[PDB]
Amino acid sequence: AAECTVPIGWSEPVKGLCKARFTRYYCMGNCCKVYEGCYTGGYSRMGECARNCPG
Repeated sequence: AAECTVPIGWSEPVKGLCKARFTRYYCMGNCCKVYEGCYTGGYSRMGECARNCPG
């Protein structure tokens, strides 16, 4: 398993209570982590997150 672990001092995104499902990609220090639900913040695409997250 190579996945993206939320680092020390970082938080999970806070899910909204909206009735929409979005897919968002958050830079968790050094890797991008994907969340689906009423999430905002982060990036809309994997490529955008990857280009803005240490590699």
